[PDB]
Amino acid sequence: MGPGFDFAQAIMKKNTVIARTEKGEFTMLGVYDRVAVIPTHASVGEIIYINDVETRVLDACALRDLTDTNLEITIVKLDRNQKFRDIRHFLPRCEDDYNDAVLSVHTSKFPNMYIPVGQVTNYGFLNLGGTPTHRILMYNFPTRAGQCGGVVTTTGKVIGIHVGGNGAQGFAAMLLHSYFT
Ligand SMILES: O=C(O)c1ccsc1
Repeated sequence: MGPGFDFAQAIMKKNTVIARTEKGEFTMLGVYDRVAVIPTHASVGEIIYINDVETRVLDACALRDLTDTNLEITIVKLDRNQKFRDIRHFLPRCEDDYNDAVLSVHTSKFPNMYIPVGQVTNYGFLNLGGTPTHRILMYNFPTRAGQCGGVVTTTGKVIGIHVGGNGAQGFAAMLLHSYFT
């Protein structure tokens, strides 16, 4: 509809795949080369399905901060015959708050879905499904099961991936440039 949705659509059409684990179907953001991200609660194993194709996982790392606190981001290197467009230059360098964000989801359940979530707060600490979690972003949108892994963008920045909600608010894990140097 406008320049928020334009940037969101470019990221979705080139830099997302559908990932399936034993824990469900997720939006998965490709960042550069064969490196992608997914919520840690997807429980990535040795094999994952990518767009319904059996794919070996070359490496997987569940990120934690230097206090040994969950960040809810798993970085995955996929045994795929093609690289992602490099979008590292759209990642923020620091923790921040944002205006006018879009949450974009692409799965079998929610194809080509874009949600204007509005203002995004640096919320910080969240007890997410019982697990203490840091670097959480919050938006005041009533997000639903099936949105996990959804990409949060502003015009020109890829800022986070959706990891949960409480029925009134949605929560994303921050993406930072330093995760992918
Ligand atoms: O390839 C691209 O840059 C693209 C795809 C959809 S909108 C922009």
